[PDB]
Amino acid sequence: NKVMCHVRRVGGAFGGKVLKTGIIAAVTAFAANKHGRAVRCVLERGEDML
Amino acid sequence: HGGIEMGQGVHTKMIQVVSRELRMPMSNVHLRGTSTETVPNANISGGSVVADLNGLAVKDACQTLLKRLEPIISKNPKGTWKDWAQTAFDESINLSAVG
Amino acid sequence: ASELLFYVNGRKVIEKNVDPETMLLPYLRKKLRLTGTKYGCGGGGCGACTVMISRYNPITKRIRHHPANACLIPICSLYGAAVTTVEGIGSTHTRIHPVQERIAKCHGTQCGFCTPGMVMSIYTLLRNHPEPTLDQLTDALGGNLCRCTGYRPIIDACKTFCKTPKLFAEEEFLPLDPTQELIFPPELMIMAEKQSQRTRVFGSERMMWFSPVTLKELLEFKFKYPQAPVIMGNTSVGPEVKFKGVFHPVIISPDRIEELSVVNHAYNGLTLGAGLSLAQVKDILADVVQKLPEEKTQMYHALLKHLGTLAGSQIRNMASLGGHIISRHPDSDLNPILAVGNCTLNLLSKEGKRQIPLNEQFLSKCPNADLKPQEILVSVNIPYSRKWEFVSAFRQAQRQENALAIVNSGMRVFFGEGDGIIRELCISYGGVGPATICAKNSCQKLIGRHWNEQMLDIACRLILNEVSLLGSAPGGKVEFKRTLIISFLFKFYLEVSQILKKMDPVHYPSLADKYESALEDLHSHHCSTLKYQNPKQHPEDPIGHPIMHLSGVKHATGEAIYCDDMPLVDQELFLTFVTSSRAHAKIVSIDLSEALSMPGVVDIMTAEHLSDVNSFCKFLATDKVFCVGQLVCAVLADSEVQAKRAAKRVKIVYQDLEPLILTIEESIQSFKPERKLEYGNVDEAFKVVDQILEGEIHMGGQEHFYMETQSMLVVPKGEDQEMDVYVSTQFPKYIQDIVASTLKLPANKVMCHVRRVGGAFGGKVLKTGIIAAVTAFAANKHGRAVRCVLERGEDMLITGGRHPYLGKYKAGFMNDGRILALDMEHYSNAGASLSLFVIEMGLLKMDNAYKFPNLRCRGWACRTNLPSNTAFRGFGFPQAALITESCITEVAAKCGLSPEKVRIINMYKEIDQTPYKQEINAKNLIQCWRECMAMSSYSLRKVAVEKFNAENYWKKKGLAMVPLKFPVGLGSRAAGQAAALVHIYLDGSVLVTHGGIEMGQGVHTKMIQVVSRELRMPMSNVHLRGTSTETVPNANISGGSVVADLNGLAVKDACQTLLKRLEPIISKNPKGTWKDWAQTAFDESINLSAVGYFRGYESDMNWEKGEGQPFEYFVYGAACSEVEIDCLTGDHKNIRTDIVMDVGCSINPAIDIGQIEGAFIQGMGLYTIEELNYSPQGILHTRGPDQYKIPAICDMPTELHIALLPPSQNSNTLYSSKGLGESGVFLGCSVFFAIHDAVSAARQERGLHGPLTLNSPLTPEKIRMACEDKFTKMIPRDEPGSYVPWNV
Amino acid sequence: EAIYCDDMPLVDQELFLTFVTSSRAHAKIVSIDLSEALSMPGVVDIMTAE
Ligand SMILES: Cc1cc2nc3c(=O)[nH]c(=O)nc-3n(C[C@H](O)[C@H](O)[C@H](O)COP(=O)(O)OP(=O)(O)OC[C@H]3O[C@@H](n4cnc5c(N)ncnc54)[C@H](O)[C@@H]3O)c2cc1C
Ligand SMILES: Nc1nc2c(c(=O)[nH]1)N[C@H]1C(S)=C(S)[C@@H](COP(=O)(O)O)O[C@H]1N2
Ligand SMILES: Nc1nc2c(c(=O)[nH]1)N[C@H]1C(S)=C(S)[C@@H](COP(=O)(O)O)O[C@H]1N2
Ligand code: MOS
Ligand code: MOS
Ligand code: FES
Ligand code: FES
Repeated sequence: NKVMCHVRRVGGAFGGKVLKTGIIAAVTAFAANKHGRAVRCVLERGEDML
Repeated sequence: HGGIEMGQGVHTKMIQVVSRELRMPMSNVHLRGTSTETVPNANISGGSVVADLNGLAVKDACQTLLKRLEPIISKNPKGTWKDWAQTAFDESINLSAVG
Repeated sequence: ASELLFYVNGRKVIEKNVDPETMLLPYLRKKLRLTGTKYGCGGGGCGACTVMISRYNPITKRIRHHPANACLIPICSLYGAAVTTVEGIGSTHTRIHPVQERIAKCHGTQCGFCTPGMVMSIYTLLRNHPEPTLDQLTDALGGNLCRCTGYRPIIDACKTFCKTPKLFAEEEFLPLDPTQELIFPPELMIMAEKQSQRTRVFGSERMMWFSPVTLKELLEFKFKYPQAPVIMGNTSVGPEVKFKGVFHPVIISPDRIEELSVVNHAYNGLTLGAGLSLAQVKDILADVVQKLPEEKTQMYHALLKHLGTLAGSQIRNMASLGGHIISRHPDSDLNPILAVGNCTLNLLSKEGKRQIPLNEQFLSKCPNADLKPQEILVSVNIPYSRKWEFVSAFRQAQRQENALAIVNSGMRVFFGEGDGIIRELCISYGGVGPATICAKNSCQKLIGRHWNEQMLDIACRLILNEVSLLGSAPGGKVEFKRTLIISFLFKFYLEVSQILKKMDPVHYPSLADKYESALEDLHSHHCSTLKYQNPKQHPEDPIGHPIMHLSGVKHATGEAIYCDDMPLVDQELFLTFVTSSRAHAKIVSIDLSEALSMPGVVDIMTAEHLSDVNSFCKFLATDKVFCVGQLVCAVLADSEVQAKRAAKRVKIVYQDLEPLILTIEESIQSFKPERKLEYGNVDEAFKVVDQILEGEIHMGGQEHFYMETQSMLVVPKGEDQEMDVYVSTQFPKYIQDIVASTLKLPANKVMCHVRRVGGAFGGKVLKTGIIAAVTAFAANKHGRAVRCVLERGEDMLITGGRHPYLGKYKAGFMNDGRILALDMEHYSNAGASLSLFVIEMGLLKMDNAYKFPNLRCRGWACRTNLPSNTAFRGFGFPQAALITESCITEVAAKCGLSPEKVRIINMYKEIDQTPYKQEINAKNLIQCWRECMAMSSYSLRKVAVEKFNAENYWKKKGLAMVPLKFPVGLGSRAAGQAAALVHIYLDGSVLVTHGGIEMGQGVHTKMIQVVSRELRMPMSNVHLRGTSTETVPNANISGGSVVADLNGLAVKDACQTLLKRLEPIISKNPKGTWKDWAQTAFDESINLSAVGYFRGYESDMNWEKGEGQPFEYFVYGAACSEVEIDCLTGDHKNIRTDIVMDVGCSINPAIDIGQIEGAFIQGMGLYTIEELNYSPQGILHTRGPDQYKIPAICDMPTELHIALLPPSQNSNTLYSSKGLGESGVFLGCSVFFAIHDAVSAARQERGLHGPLTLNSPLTPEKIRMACEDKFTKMIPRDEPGSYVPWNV
Repeated sequence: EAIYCDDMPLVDQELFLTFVTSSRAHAKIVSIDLSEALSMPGVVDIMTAE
């Protein structure tokens, strides 16, 4: 009840925006909470494929 | 609803459902997005069934809403949705429904 | 060149090329993102922006901590210092500080907006006095205002720091560890330990700021820039640049120069540094007074007296002595005392040392006695008093402290060894003209005379024409000021003709026995007790338990986000309004050309630019204005500063129109709809009565004075014209409507979101929506988020207040006081626009506790050229019920019976009928009256007050008791409908929301208590985020005393639905967690989301027949109040108040007792000290003694007892609870009628029978002028139409 | 005009997160040196599994 997830749209997914997305969100949210700051994580194509 | 728009047009289909079920133009319906705050415990948007299943849940809410209003609709069949909504409020009929 | 370096909450802050005009409050909030420190009023009055300032003294090796109001601190003054905000002392993500823990857990926060200020005042004092006395703590909070709590719970929190069935566990509060406090930043010690002589320079395009750090340099800068102000505390210069259009290109702001902070104990007296704070002067003189004998400490006593009341703790710690003297404010409390005391000023220039006397010419700013432009005040000499020299100072304001004087004085006499021939005499007054004036000519004529009443009568005459006021004098109150002038003269006569008696008993006469009480004045302690109920119920069920407000700690730590605390959204603009300055005028033209060209300005909208969307069901004035404060233009800019700058350059030319209607009587000269109730047959009843009586009472309005001003942020999404509206409002659905309408959009495109409101009391609805509509129009037009936050001055002008009322009555009664006939007329003042609903509720609730067998009741709303008034906590009842109590106490007078005998025999019986034919069980009305008579010990205290008044001529006491029937219910069933939405997530945790708004009344706390009971889970497992049209649609307004009742029923409804679905799962695994039940429900395809709905209480009123069932239930109560008045000054003191209250079964007695106290104090203010002064042109006065004053700690009754009548079941309402909230406001008039009683006792003894009608608010002016004496007869008076008055 | 996740405006004082990823397919992590990385402009924090 403390954490809400909001999604307007996704620019394609085809199954590849689930487990690994969540890991990155978890790590990102840990940082955000630790420093009391909004944190943004966007991957470049090379990193993304890897 | 719990479904996610990834480009497959799930949101377009749900408004088509709403438009049929409440008998109103698609221009009268709006959707903003998807949120755990509004619809809890939703399954993954996958398995070729996002529209199928969320369509059935949207239809379910619409029908519930139409059942509540049928007394008001029969008593004023040529009235707008604005009139039906207003008299429903004036008669203490709830205009929010989970599907 | 220079860099600004200071600390905030332990962290270093560096600003390079800093703008000198930056004030600390916006800097903290915007640049550092510390939003705990709030804006309340921006003049230093309220204390919402209170912070701690710390400095290391490098010579004395000591760290000094003082409180201050951040709104008035320019950041360039903070160089080398350490600021501490509320966030600095603790948080929920570190450790909470005990001050924060206790103010919250003692229920000392309601809306919470004042909490950070309260916390920082208490923190700062505990840092200086770790083991304090309550006196010191309540003195620290003299500067801190609160509109919700009534101060009692904040006082209780303070007591827990003093080594001297409850609502909180004191024993569980963790102790104040004085050694684990915040360390003063070491770098600032190291900087201080190396006295830089280099003078600091900060520049911008508009302003130069020099901080000289040596005396040499200060005089160097005072020569170059002779006309630059020397800023010390900025509590004189600051407030006048804010709202008197003053501007200084050059500022000089010296650091601690040692010669400016001298404390010399001379042989002849003492010399005090001009840079000492007023707080430090109060301490120096307190010590001197105790260390020296009491005829050399005569001046120092009079200064201490007036420093005790001067402003509050924050301003005293900021304001300097030199600043005070040089400011030369006409209402200055210290200058008239210094004037009379042979005080001299030590001036210093680049050319040399020089000494001038502090006399009338100096206070008049005659350049011969003034400082020359190139010199500065170093120190002032206050000499010791000689033997047979006596000094006295008096003052009268609107309340006892943190309020500017209407009139004050300093007076001195010298006799010189023995015989009572007066050899010197100085009499100085303030508030009686543009400067502090000394009656020197009168004083010359009195030299040689003896001290007795022969000289008083002549002295009074010959001052009353020397120190005269024109009837049109600014400040108003001319006949009151006239009286105070001679009344203070009388008090001085008495006072000093007693030290003479003391010192020389045989040669001087003793005072008359009924006169002594004139000398000692009225100065409090704050005691209270609270009775309520508390076996068969489960220990995990929270219903009935005094649960702390869910945000209570977040209030205390400043982590609660209010609308303006939301972060800056990318590229947001600010909107500010140009408002009408005329009451009824043609708008001939608007020139925007200068405004439009100025820095940052994006757009300026008039009514033309809104075209066909300038109204709803009009926003901006078109071609006429119908009151001052009406919206005219809207200025949109890149920043708030730029917006207000540009707004002040918009030129509007007007042409006044007739008639200019201001009063209710003027407004009675087309067609008004009437409202009427008739019971029995009043025309027949008038034939068979013993007596008939006509009368009337005017009643003033009331500003809402929510501590959070009007605030909103409108954010366009950028898709489909979607708007999100974050606004401090009581009615989101209405915001959604007016914004959507304005944008020509469907309602599904606009969503309104509200987390919390910092108080509202009805004043955050219609006018809020207009501003939101205009704001959203701009946002949409420019594709930008737009923020609109109002300053206090604009807010009071643009928003309305409570409706002022006129009551006329004809009462036919028996000689036993029973009222068989009653004809009644109500008139509300509506302002520019319609208000009829307020008349309707007035008439329905008019009866209050009494059965009028034959009754005609009629009302009319009256449009005037004043701001449009709105609904308020009470909704016509505080006005309507005051009319009927006035009518009672008049009938009581004509029967020779106490009003309380007349009340008790006109009351409803156990079973009885209302004027609108609703049946009532008034059993609890009787009990409330019985218990209040018992609890208060009314009968014994009645003779105590009669006894007192027989022995005291210049001080009277009074006592009164009033009953309460407050009916509750709305017009229709549909108005009472309510909805909620409940989710259970698969971990078992719950999210709930509903249509109700949290304004500080604790509605959200109560809903979680409901959820906790209904789903049988701890409150820690439930969460609520806020209120939104996106989650719960079509919700009604949060008002009518029923927000919790109705949304509670809807929350319960969702919970029960959810529990029904789960009962199969629960029976099959009864010892399972909610996580298990939720998970298996998901696994079995059972839905864990439910809408809850309550249809509304059945309700109706046929206004044609005058009959119906409008009300679902009635809150019953009674209240007793005792006061003592000063008949010479019109001052008063609330001694004691006793309140008994039928609440049914309280869902939360902490919250419900909080609402009783809050409502009571709000009503107390309405009826005594709250007063709005309008000019004959309809301009609101907002400056000097015309300042609007809500109740402070000094107004809270010395004793306060509150009982909750034992419950008795209401199957119809939520857990048999009664929605109080509005109820306690009317109980404030117990104070009104207690004062009314006291005035009558002075009028009976002196022999002035016949018509005594005192109007509300019962101000000190009204009290004094009612206590007629030789001084009231003596004053010179003016012809009605000969002059134009400052007010009325 | 369609807003995707990264199109959302900069929220006040937001930080950015980026990952260091493995360059070996199956290897022991003998050590991680963050001292140079931690000293560089703008860096707020570097989190490892510890
Ligand atoms: C909320 C509030 C409540 C108040 N209540 C009261 C009250 O109850 N009773 C009362 O009597 N007063 C009251 N005041 C007035 C207050 O006492 C004065 O504003 C204050 O004493 C001025 O001191 P300062 O250091 O702030 O002056 P500043 O504003 O710093 O300076 C004001 C003027 O003094 C000049 N000045 C200062 N020091 C020197 C010097 N050494 N040499 C030459 N010129 C100098 C400046 O150039 C400037 O023109 C109140 C003010 C506020 C804001
Ligand atoms: N444009 C677009 N089409 C798409 C996807 C997507 O990410 N983008 N995902 C596919 C996958 S993997 C699934 S499971 C389905 C899910 O949506 P549906 O059940 O409504 O077809 O959409 C398919 N079509
Ligand atoms: N602290 C606080 N208490 C308050 C208010 C407020 O704005 N702040 N408003 C009052 C008014 S005018 C009303 S109508 C009720 C509404 O809430 P309730 O019905 O839950 O009592 O709260 C009252 N108590
Ligand atoms: O079920 Mo699609 O995300 S493989
Ligand atoms: O019903 Mo309260 O907002 S007067
Ligand atoms: S005291 Fe600074 S906000 Fe009112
Ligand atoms: S809680 Fe103090 S102002 Fe509302």
